[PDB]
Amino acid sequence: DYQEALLELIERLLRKLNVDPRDIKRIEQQLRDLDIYQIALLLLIILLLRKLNVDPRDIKRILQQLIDLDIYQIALLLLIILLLHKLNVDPRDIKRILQQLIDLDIEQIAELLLRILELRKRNEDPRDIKRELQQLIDD
Repeated sequence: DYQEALLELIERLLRKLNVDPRDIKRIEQQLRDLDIYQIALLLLIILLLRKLNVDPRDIKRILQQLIDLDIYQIALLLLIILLLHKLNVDPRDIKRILQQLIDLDIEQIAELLLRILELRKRNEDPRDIKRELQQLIDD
């Protein structure tokens, strides 16, 4: 069962992040209702936040918000935060940006990702890409 295997990796990561076991149980229960694409993408986002040294309680809170999104939203968010890390955006800023993106609808997120990619292709400076993304989010 590939879903169960992926769920066990998530449970292991949450334990290594000192997430309260009571919260792990409630999270695991919610994850068991998602499809395998959502579960795998959520695993990746956890791995990325862990790589950025995001505080465990913040990872837990962010995960709980992401569990309510569909595969398309979760995937596009992963790509955005991967690009922001590549551009050396401070993890504290990536965290705050991710919290804002979660409330946006899928069309806006897809448009933002395209915009970031367009600007990268145009050789725009990392700080300019961050500032423009932050401005488009506030809009």
